[PDB]
Parts: sequence; structure tokens; C-alpha cells
Amino acid sequence: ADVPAGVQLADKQTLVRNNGSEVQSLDPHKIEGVPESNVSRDLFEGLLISDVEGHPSPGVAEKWENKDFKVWTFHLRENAKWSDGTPVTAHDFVYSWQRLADPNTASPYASYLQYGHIANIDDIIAGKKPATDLGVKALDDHTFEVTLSEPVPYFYKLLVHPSVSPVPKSAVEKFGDKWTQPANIVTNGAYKLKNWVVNERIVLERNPQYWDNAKTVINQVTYLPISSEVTDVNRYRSGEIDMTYNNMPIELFQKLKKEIPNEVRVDPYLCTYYYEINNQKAPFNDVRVRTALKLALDRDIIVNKVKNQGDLPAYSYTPPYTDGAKLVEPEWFKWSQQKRNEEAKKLLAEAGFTADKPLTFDLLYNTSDLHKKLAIAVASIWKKNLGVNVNLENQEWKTFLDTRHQGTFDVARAGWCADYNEPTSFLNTMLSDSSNNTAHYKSPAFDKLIADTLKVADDTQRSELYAKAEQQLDKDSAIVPVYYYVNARLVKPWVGGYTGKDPLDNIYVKNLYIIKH
Ligand SMILES: [U]
Ligand SMILES: [U]
Ligand SMILES: [U]
Ligand SMILES: [U]
Ligand SMILES: [U]
Ligand SMILES: [U]
Ligand SMILES: [U]
Ligand SMILES: [U]
Repeated sequence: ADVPAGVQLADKQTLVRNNGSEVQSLDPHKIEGVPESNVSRDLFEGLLISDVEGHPSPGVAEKWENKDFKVWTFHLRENAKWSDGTPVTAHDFVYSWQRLADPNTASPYASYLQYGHIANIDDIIAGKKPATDLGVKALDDHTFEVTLSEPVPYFYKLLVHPSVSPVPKSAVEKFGDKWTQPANIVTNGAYKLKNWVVNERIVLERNPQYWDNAKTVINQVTYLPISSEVTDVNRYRSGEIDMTYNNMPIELFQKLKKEIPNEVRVDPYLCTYYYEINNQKAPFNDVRVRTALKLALDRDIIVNKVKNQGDLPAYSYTPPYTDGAKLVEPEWFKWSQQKRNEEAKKLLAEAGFTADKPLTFDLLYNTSDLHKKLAIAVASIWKKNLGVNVNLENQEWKTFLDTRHQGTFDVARAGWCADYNEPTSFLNTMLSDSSNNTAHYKSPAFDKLIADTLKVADDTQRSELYAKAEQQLDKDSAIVPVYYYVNARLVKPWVGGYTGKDPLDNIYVKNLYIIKH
């Protein structure tokens, strides 16, 4: 952390953060969500990290070069160490990226190596070549070299994500799935795991072997698993919580902005809220049905009437303010809602649905005040505007994500936040073979457009292709875009170091500090 001249620090440097839900895992290769990555940034550090404003910056690698954007060479700092005192080496990254690629690991982020185009990843994922053929090598203990199959000028931007953080081979091998228990885990971030009580708390303590430990100020941070945004706000105002999770409750937010304005942080956020349709299951495999649901949802009622927290009505998957997005707003988004209703009713009538044989399906959401209130409103809107019936179902976070991967669903509430600021961080998740494709959407036209983006060496051609990829997605109604999120949360006045400037919200507790209060 960089404490400004003249700030007086509190004697006690501890922090309590709400983290939305119980994490899926602490293993960097078994996680895919925001709650998981929030904890992962404090424990595992990859080649690069985001600085306090979000820019990709030196992590374990102090410096790097590229040759034609295809061969990337990372110079690892000599004093990078794990929490057991042993050196972090390039061999750790070799093992780790191979373990990520290996289909036996079944990482939800195996395709992150396809997004970066690391040599031989397609055959490794498909079981055609062993994971040891991946295009990564340690040239020595402090030099990691990555070979890609085509130029990727933004490749380094991907490297702050948890999936490309190192994992300790000796602990993994000796302890299997219990390697992340407090008695066994070994970490190389600013913190180490002290306690992990499922559905209660995760407590981290400063890691004295961290190479940048002298700049770490917070000695202990606790992450809570509270999925009720009302409860999070309540335990923040009670004094227990220093920073809420960034999902705000419909019940209290308006009150909160008038009662504690200076604690209500509202910043740009590269995330999109949408209803994910299971594209492989009838009758959601019919484009007319998917289009009807997309058009009959009234975004203005949701965004400005039921939620009203500063979100913007959405018409695409990739947020329009992503670096490199130059999207074309479709004609349906400019129409009146009445005009969207008739078209939707028209397509569902065309699809074979009637008053006596209506469309009825499940709407799955992860346990939450916010998601439940939005799903009830969406259910009412769809019933009123399109005559469709929905049965709401809540599931805890970890189970909810597995359901979506399994495809044991009809429609699910969903949110994707960028992992790097470039349109492919969204668009690659809709590729036919992506491990993050929970829409179960498979379009050869869409896949071709994205494949074409690294075959040109021109940013405008690339942007035009991302725009056309969004149009292909829209044309097929793969999803139901709802709104682009704002990053809204409460932060106590004594928490220093959180700018709100990073649109990816890649917070590191090593950058924060507690002001005397
Ligand atoms: U004190
Ligand atoms: U650039
Ligand atoms: U940029
Ligand atoms: U269903
Ligand atoms: U509630
Ligand atoms: U460029
Ligand atoms: U105090
Ligand atoms: U105190």
C-alpha cells in the first residue's frame, strides 16, 4: 500500500470484507467467480498484477519482452517466495499452466489458455497431446517463456487472472483436494490462509515471505460469505463489516445514498447482467422463443424502476465501454416497449404457443436479495408482456455454477465481468468449445468472426469484427441482455487505498490501509 504523507494509521490494521457467497474453492484452477477471485488475489500472485488503478503491472515478473507478440519472455524477480520460504520459480509457472490445460483438472478456465493462444492448447484440451506439450518453458529458474500460435498484442493483459497464478506442486501432489486446507496450503501472495470455516468466514494473515511485504499494511483480512445484500449492509452499519460486497439491496439503497453518501461508492464496472438461456435445450433451441424473451423484457422498468442504482439498459454482451468496443446498437433497442411486445408475442405465437399451451419454464438464480427481487420483477414483466409462466428457483453460488455447466437448466440469471479489458474477454466465452460457455451456444459463424480477429493486425478491423460478433450473438438471441453494471458498494471512511478507478475491480488487500478513527 502507499500511505499518503500525514495520514495517521490505526493501531490495529485489520479489515473485514463481505464476499457475497461461500467460495467454490481456493484452488486457482477450480474457480471462476468474483468471490473466488477476490480471495485468490490476496493469496496467489501471477506474472503480472493490477496496480491500484487497475493497470497491468509487475507481479512475480519484474520485467518482460515480446517478439512479434508471439514469444513472451518474463523475467521473474529473484526474491519472489512462497509462504514456506521457498523460491517462486519459472518451473512453478510451467507446472501450473500445464495443470490448468490438463483435462483431468477439469478447470472451468482451461480455455483461458486458448484465449491467449498458447501453443498446442487445442490438442491438449482435446486429449490429443499431453499437457507437457504446452508452449511454456522455464529457460532458467527466473525466466518463464511463453510461445503463442499467433500474435496477441494484448496477451500480457490476461496475466493478472487467478487461472494463470502459480500453485505449489508439492502440496497439490501430497494432499490432493485438501491441499488448500490451512494446515497444508502454501501461498505466494501478500497473505496466507489462517482460518477457513465453511459458510462462516475465511481469515487471511499477512505473509512475511511475500517479496513486497514491507509495503503491506493490513495484517489480517476476513472474507465473509453473506449472500443477503440486506444483511451485508446491516452488518456494515453495525460496525462489523468494513467493505460490503458489491451487490446492493433494492430495499435499502435509496435510503443509503441519502443517509451515508460519502460511503456509497459507485464506479464504472465492466460487467453485464443478463438472463442466460440454455441454448441446447428445447424449446430454448428455437430462436423465436429466445428472441421473444429478449424483446419482451422491459429494461427501462428493471433498470430505472425496480433497481434504480445507476445501471444502463443493455443490448449486447460485451459492455460498450470495454477498451476496443465500437458496438452497433440494434434497431430493436430503439423501439418502444409496446413494439417489442407485439413482435415477441408474434414470434411465440409463431413458435406454437397458445393460451391453453403456454410457455412455462424455470428461472434459476443464485441465492440473493437482489437477484430474487429482479427475478420476481422479470417473471411479472414476462407474464404481463408475453403471457409466459416462470418458476423461480434459488441455489447457493457453488451449486448454481455447477448447474449451469451441467446444462441442468432452462434460463438462469447471470453476470460476466471482464478478466482483461478487451472485447474478447467477453466474446471468447461464447465460442463453441469454451470452458466458460454456460449458454451452451455453438455458432460456427460466431466462432469464425472471433478467429478472424487475430488474423488481421489492424485495430479497426478487429473492432469491426467484435461488433459483427455481437451482431451474430444478437441475431441468434443467445442471451437476454439486461443491464451493464455499475460497481456499487459501501466502504467505511477509514478504509484508505480503494480508488474505484479500476473498471475490473481487481482489489488487493495489500494496497489498503486503516486510517485512525
Ligand atoms: U491502541
Ligand atoms: U498497443
Ligand atoms: U488501451
Ligand atoms: U424446466
Ligand atoms: U428481503
Ligand atoms: U496495436
Ligand atoms: U476509536
Ligand atoms: U480503539
